Amino acid sequence: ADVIGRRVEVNGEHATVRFAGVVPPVAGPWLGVEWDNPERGKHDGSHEGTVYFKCRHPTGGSFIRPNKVNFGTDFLTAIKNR
Repeated sequence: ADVIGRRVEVNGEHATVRFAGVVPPVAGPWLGVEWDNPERGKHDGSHEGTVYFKCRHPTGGSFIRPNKVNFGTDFLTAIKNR
């Protein structure tokens, strides 16, 4: 529940999480995202009628597996790595 509202970076593009749960028909864990660029998206958020999360674009939202999402580091670690 606390994961909602956090920004992540996938494929170099920034996105925001809006739903964390099961997204049928494909079982398994899933984390909905909202790509800033709607050109990369595919749907508004719903799928097969089940409305999981809404967005401000008819084609700006997808689902990514947990391991395929990077939340990022903080300031000190970033400065150290740079």
